[PDB]
Amino acid sequence: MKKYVCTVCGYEYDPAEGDPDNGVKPGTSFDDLPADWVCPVCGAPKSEFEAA
Ligand SMILES: [Fe+3]
Repeated sequence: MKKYVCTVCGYEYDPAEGDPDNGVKPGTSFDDLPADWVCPVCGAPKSEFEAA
């Protein structure tokens, strides 16, 4: 349930919440996001998130 933060915009990916409108149900770990997922607030890539 390790949260990750976007280092562009500060958005926090929270595995307990997922990202439904991008097809990520609640409970999905950050490491299991789809290869094409990007930060939903700013568009940044997953390579620019850090553990939070
Ligand atoms: Fe972002």
